[PDB]
Amino acid sequence: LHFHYPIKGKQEPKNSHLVVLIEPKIEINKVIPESYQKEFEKSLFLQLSSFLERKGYSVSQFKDASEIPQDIKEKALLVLRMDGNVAILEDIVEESDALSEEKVIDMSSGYLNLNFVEPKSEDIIHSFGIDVSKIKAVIERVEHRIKETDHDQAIRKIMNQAYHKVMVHITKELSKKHMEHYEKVS
Amino acid sequence: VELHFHYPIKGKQEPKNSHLVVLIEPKIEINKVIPESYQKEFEKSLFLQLSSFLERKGYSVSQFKDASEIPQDIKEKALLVLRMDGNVAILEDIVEESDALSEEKVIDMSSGYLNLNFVEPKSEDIIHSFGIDVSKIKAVIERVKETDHDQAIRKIMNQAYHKVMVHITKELSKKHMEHYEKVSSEM
Repeated sequence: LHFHYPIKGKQEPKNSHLVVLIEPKIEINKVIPESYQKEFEKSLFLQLSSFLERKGYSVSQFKDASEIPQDIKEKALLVLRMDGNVAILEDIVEESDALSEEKVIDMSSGYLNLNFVEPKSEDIIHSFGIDVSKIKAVIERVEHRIKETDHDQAIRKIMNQAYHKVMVHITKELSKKHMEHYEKVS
Repeated sequence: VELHFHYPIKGKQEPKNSHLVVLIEPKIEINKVIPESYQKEFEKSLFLQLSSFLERKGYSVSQFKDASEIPQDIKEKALLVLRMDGNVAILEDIVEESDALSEEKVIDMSSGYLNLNFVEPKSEDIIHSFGIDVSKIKAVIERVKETDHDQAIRKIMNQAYHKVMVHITKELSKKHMEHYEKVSSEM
C-alpha cells in the first residue's frame, strides 16, 4: 500500500487566504476492504493539507460541513469538499490477439468530485471531477496459465494508481493561476 | 417520473433452436444514495427480461441464483452460462457553470460499469467478457430549480436500465451466438 504522492513545490509565503478542507467521502464496493477506504480518505485529507500549507494557504480541517463555526465561515476564502466512489470489478477476460496474451484482470469504475464552496451561502461555485475508472490489474495470463497476483494485491495495485491520479489531477487544478482567478471572480 | 425497468423486446418468436443457456441472477452493487429496492428491481427486471429475450430467440433458459446451485445434469447439457456483475453509483450536487448558450445547472450523475461473463459450464472457464459502461448519465436538479434527488435517481437508473438491455440484446445476436457455438466446437 502506497497512498503517498510526494509534494515537490517550494514553501510559498503566507498569502493570508484560508481554505476549509473537509474530509473526503469516498464510497467503496464490497470487495474493497474497509481499512483501504479509511487509509485512502485519510491520506488525501492530510496530503492536500500539506500541499495547501506549502502553497501559502492556511488550513482549517474539519470532518463535516456541520462543524464549521460561523467564525471560520466569515473569514475563509472557500471550502473544499470531495465526494465520490471507487469500485473494483473482478475476473474480466481480455482475449488474446497476435501481440497479446489472454488475461484475467480486475478493473475499477468510479468517480471523484471536488466542490468549491463559498463558506456563507454554501453555494457551489465550481466542480472538478477526476474519473478513476478503467484502471486495470492483471491477475492471470496464458503463456500454461500463470497466476500473477492474488485478488487483494490487484485491489491494491488499482487503489495506488487511483490515489496517485487523484492527487496528480487535484494538485494541478489548485495552481496559483487558478486560485488567484478564483479569488477575483469572488 | 416512475421507475421503468422494462425495455420492449420487439421481434418475431424464433423456431426453438435447441441450445440451452444458464442465466444467473445479476449481482449489481449500488452506492448509499440508491434505495435497496431499486437495486433488487433493477436486478430482477434484467433477469426476467433476458430470459424472455432468450426464449423469444429460441433457447431453453434455466435460472439460478448462484453458480453453485447448478446441477450436473444441467452443466452437462448447457451451451453457455451467462453471469452479470457490476455496480452503479449516483453522485449528487455537481455544478456545470453557465456559458453563452446554457444556464448554470446543478446535476446528479452516475458512475459504474456492468460486466456480462460468458462461461463454459463444465470447466467454469470464462470465455468472453462484454462490458456496458453506465457512467456519465446525468439528471438536472437545479437551473439558475428543477427536481430533488430521488426523482433524479429514478431518471438516471431508467436510462441505465435502457442502455444495459440495448447493449446486451445487441451483443447476444444470432450471428454472435452461432459464432460462439462454432468457437467452443473447436476449443
